[PDB]
Amino acid sequence: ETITVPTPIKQIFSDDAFAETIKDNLKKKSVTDAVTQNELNSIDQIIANNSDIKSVQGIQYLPNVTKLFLNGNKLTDIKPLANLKNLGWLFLDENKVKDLSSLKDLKKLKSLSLEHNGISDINGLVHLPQLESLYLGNNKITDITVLSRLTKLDTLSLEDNQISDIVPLAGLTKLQNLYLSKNHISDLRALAGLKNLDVLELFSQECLNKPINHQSNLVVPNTVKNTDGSLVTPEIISDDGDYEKPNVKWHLPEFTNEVSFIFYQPVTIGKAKARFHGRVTQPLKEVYTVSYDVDGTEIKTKVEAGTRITAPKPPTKQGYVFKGWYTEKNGGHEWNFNTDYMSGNDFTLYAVFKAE
Repeated sequence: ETITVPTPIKQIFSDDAFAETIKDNLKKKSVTDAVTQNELNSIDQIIANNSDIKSVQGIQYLPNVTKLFLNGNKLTDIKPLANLKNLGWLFLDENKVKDLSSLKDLKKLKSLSLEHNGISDINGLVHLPQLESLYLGNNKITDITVLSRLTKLDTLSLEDNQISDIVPLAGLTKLQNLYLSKNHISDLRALAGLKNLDVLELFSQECLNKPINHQSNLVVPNTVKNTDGSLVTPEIISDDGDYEKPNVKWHLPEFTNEVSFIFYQPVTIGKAKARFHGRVTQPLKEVYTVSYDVDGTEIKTKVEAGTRITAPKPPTKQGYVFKGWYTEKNGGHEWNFNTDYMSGNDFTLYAVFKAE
């Protein structure tokens, strides 16, 4: 990771776009110009955003680089950064850097920006407990458990991800600037202790409940909670629904496959004011009953409309053989459970037996 003779820039920096970056940084005339290690040692900062860089191979020869601005390139591989011991600021927004293993030994890193990288797994950040600012907006993150270790952060952006569980933030009392808009957050209790906040964003949450069956009268708990656990009164409820704390209530005489409610709450945490607002969506399943009649009385099964019915364990009667389930007692046709999926209405099937 050192040169000992004068060496052309392009021999070290194999990506032509990055070779041009170094040429301009060192005020050389051509990427073929020879440089010395003394010259490489003089590089403290590289600004090369939107520079069409695919690889930073060769950066390993720059031991003193402290600030690297590489937003809006084509990077996928940060292995060349792994031994840049003095790196303090690293900006990689709008790349395709998903593998974070090579950050492990960057123990002087203070600011890290990885927005718009398609990242889901941030567990590699466990190795950077000294971080002071971290920008992860516009990714695919759901699990922020690792952030409970980042107790030096004063600035954290997680906006535009898929986070519902913010409990890992609860002990991060150094936080001053926290961006959480456009996630799946319904419960602010985790934030109650963040008394040093100056800036807080909680806009535009989208929360999805697990599906339940449609019924004529539905009662769904309001799960939207303020920092003290008090429930946020809905701002508007779909489908003529009503609020009766602690529940949202609907009368749904016709099937519909979802209902929802919107919430809005001005929030104060620490010194920060924010507007916590969003939607809770409740998917509804269309479910009907198959009645299985055996000699004039029935067992019953609920099945979602349009889906496959699994036949019941068949009835047994000594001296008879079960034949099948028919749409009439003494007529109709035999139901085929492999091919005839659930009807959009309740119906009865009749057990038919035959002689041994």
